Amino acid sequence: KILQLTDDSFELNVISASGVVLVDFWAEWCSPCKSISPIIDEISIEYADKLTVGKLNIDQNPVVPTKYGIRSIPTLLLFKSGEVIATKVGALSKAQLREFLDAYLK
Repeated sequence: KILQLTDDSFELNVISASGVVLVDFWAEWCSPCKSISPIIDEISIEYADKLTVGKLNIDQNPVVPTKYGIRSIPTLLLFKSGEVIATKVGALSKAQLREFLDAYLK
């Protein structure tokens, strides 16, 4: 239930979207990125009715990370409509991700 984003598809699927979208900026060489990957998937199924989860590999797609000034990974950007409403940099537990989303959805 995860949306694999690219530089070419990002504006179509995140900016132009009216709903809420969680974007996970990640890379294979980043071990914290891999550590939260099963958590992101669980959240995608868990919060499926509430938002859309998407991942963007910054090695393959550097332009969107550059445009938003992403310094480290993993960085989680919470979009509502086309704008960013909240940010979380660094690895996090499932409990912390739950609390983060609930704060802006529930």
